[PDB]
Amino acid sequence: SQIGLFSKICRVTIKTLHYYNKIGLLVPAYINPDNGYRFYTSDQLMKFHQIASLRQLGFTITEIVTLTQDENSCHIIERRRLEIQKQIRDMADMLSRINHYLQHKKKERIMLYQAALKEIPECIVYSKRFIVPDFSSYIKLIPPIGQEVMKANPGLTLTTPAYCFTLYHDKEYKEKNMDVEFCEAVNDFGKNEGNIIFQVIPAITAVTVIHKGPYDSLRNAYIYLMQWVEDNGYLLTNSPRESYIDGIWNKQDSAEWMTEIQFPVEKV
DNA sequence: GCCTTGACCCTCCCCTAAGGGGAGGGTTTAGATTGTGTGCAGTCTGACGCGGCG
DNA sequence: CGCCGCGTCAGACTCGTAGGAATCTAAACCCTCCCCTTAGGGGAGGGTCAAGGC
Ligand code: 118
Repeated sequence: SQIGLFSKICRVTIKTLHYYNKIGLLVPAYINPDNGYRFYTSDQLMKFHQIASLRQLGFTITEIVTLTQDENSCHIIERRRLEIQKQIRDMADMLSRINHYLQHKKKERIMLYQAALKEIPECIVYSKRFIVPDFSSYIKLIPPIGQEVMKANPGLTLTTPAYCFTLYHDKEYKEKNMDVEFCEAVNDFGKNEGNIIFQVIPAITAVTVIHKGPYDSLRNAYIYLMQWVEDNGYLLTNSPRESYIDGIWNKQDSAEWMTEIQFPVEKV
């Protein structure tokens, strides 16, 4: 049986048989020496059936080679099974994210706020945890901290890139009684003089949105991130962070400012 | 200023999985078939070499 | 060997623009080889950017 007849018996392409002969998965029963013509046999079909049976389970080709040439490989079927359930979990996550994306696109004609899930590494910060009378007043006590720390900690170099964020320890929304905590990432440890203390913040997987524009429409992004959290079955594991990437310090226009809100979450 | 130094940065080339697509090359093919197929040309005049007759 | 008619070969003005020539024609197989596909990774080779050190 030539390769054209075998490809019609097997209902597979000829190039598939060429590839399987090249890699050594399915070798023809007899190859004509002068022409090169591959000839196949029923005993090759009995093996192509096994190849197809394994390949329909999503096994990679090299896994199929290992399974059919070397027996007692029950660890490879377990690896493929665990990977299949992991991919199923990831696929359910992706499905929820794309359903949410369509309900939002069908909600507002322009999408102002995309949501991205990113992992934040561990870091060394100096932090001051304090009760703030108003969000407008929160901005006032930060530049005092910025000069005082550089005067009190000489040669202290902030990391690059600059991770300067806020920990919202409030489990509910309020305007005037915010128990907030100002953090700023630094390269190495230091002295803990004053109300400013040093600490490490654990690496977290967090869903983040970057808000461009003034600080009054941030409630939109928070409700959106909360909406994302309720829609996609995540649970808030830690306090939300507020990372100030660009602001009045690089650019004078207040509507081009940008900050990224991070929601530490786990899928539950 | 001349000279190193460590960190960055660029393009370019090759690699990934499982074949698809195509180019460019071989091979045979068993009713019987058995000799091509066009023109075209109104030149003249020298001049040379040769079959054939004497 | 000597001469006569026959076969053959070689020559024949310079400017612009138009300006070529146009028919006829396997198919089904197989092979190898080369490039292609994600979304980038890895490395070689070669440049470049601020630090300073004398
Ligand atoms: C210590 C030192 C600098 C800043 Sb800022 C800032 C950030 C958020 C809100 C208000 C101010 C900063 C600069 C670069 C990158 C990230 C943050 C800052 C710097 C100069 C002038 C005004 C503000 C804060 C603390």
